[PDB]
Amino acid sequence: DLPKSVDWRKKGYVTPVKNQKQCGSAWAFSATGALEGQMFRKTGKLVSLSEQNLVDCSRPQGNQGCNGGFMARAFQYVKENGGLDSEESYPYVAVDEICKYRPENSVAQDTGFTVVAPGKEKALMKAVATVGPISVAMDAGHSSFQFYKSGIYFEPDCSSKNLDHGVLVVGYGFEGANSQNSKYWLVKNSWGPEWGSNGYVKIAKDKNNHCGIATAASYPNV
Amino acid sequence: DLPKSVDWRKKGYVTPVKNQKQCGSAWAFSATGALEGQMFRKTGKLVSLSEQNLVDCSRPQGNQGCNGGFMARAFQYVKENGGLDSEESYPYVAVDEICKYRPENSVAQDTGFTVVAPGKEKALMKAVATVGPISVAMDAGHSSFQFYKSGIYFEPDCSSKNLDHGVLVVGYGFEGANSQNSKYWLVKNSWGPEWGSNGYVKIAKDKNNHCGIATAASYPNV
Ligand SMILES: [Cl-]
Ligand SMILES: [Cl-]
Repeated sequence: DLPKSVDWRKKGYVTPVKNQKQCGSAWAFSATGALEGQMFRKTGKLVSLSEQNLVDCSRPQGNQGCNGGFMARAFQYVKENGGLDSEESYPYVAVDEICKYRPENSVAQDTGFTVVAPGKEKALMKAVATVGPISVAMDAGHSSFQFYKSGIYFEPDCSSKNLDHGVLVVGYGFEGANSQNSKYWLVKNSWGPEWGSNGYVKIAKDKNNHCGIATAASYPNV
Repeated sequence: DLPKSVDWRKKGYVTPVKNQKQCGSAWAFSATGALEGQMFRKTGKLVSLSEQNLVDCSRPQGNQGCNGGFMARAFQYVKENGGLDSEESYPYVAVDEICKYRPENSVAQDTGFTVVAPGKEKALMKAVATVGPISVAMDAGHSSFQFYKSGIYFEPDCSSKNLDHGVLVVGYGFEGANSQNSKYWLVKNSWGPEWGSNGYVKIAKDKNNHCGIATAASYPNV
């Protein structure tokens, strides 16, 4: 069956933590983080991808740059657009700018995306175990999240339905010796390495889809 | 000529913070951290390596498993053995066990190791700026280290000669406005994320080889 724990950062699928700064673009960081892992699975090369390309160019697909967006609409843009530029060639400035997509600088493609069944944490565990990092949405609107530092995050006021922040599940695990209790999702944030635990947070797992991590998960098909 | 600050975590050289638990294997975590950084430099792939393989198998080279050892004897074993297994293939259980090395699971190799000039922090600063993370030993035998939480660690009773703990220097920097004062070494520990500053500590730099950080530094040759 599935592994008791998974951590794709230990296999080379994940880039160093980034910082979206004062721009509502976490959906773009979540999408590039999922496509970075799928392109690494496919080619063996880890290449940081451009959030700014997504902020500036995916309005036609329904995103609104620094005003918000959705990872599935980003993967739809990369498919429709035929590519996505590297972080190095199309740098992040955290403000809406003119679309400067350059095909010659493209280092990634996708044909669409796969959705995890909504609200199903075991479907998400299977996707994380067999595919690589997965884009998810969560309810991050709490000071307990803003000031998180360590341990398993559990917020009684969390919603599993009304979400406001895109993040990336890079694995799952458990504390202690028993693999079926005190479980958690390993989640990469885009608030810089200085936030949380080196930029990451353990979110309580199999506790009624806490903070909505399994409500709107998806990954690009490469 | 040398950079005023360096942080290899930003360039993809460093795996997540690990936890040796109740086993005197810090020398093994220091060694795998250095070899993870040199293999990434060589291949572009960051892959977690097996501390358990070093604990269980390097007795011939003079290591003593959970009862202590040396990063240099670890690099010697990888050279004599012709390989070192991935953590994924050879998981860590924090106890001394029978060697289970399998060459088919090897993901790393080295031809020996290089020693930094002893006691010379400027030689250590140069190796850190030009090679990547460096294995070092330090005097961690004070309660102030066990309870460290943030800031620049300075322990008046520290020794630079009698060292008892292997750690990994991943960079260096300074607090405040100018580069010449309040300098520190950026150190990755192996006591899990919950210890210290999310598993890391800043040790005073250019304060007379504080805690012995430059006394016994080295890195594998890949
Ligand atoms: Cl979405
Ligand atoms: Cl040593």
